[PDB]
Amino acid sequence: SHHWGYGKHNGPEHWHKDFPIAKGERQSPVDIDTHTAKYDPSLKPLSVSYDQATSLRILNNGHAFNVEFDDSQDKAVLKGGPLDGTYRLIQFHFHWGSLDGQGSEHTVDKKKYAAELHLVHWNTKYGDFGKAVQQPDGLAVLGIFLKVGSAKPGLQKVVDVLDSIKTKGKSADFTNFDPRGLLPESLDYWTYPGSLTTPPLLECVTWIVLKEPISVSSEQVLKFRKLNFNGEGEPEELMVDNWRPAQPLKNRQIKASFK
Ligand SMILES: NS(=O)(=O)c1ccc(C(=O)N2CCNC[C@H]2Cc2ccccc2)cc1
Ligand SMILES: [Zn+2]
Repeated sequence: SHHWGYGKHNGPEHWHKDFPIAKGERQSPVDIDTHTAKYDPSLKPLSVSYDQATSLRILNNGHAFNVEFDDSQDKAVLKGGPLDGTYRLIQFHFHWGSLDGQGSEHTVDKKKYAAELHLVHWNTKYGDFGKAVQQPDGLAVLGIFLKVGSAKPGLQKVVDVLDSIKTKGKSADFTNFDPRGLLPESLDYWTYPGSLTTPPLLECVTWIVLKEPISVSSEQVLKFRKLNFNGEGEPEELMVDNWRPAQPLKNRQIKASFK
């Protein structure tokens, strides 16, 4: 069953055949032209409240790995910035490259980073994640670039469990992980209305992309690249280059929180 992925035969240039919204008016990711983005002095500071976050599990889903959270209560929430109301953290995942020069989905003045972290949150006025993805303001995804340099100490607990979820469908218990250890110092951001960056490509996301990248070590990102897209006992296909390239901005303005 020829399903979507990141290969020559099923990659992003093919997705529009099953998911015609792939060619829609508010697709993600996009290039962030830093000179064209306008400072919006009316944006509020972001509020990232992750002190009571409850991580549960880590899953290799065949496209990335997800660190999943208990989102049955307001434990880890994103508020403020461009957002109206309360968005609950459900999971985070990454997109990364085969080489340090590529891997991010968003670009900054056409610069590709080695990877991009997505902290996915849903608007609690819609009651569940599945209902939120049907709404134009359903999700808020906090995007953080990764560059290769110094290790990120707060990432290592993730890196060290990846050996236990090498292949598609594998999960492992992943309790007491603190996603505050993945944040940069500054919460300066760009924001624009967009989409999921994988099928079904629904146009339900407020994107909030932090200016300041986090640094990870070469050894940390090499461990991402040992994961597999394939199931156990299938021919090995390394989980690399699981990123969608930049899509046309169309009738959108990227707003900056900062001068
Ligand atoms: N890269 S992204 O943050 O836009 C993002 C976030 C979540 C999802 C997601 O998990 N989806 C999309 C919404 N329906 C459920 C599920 C389906 C899915 C499962 C695994 C991989 C990709 C998509 C996909 C992309
Ligand atoms: Zn993502």
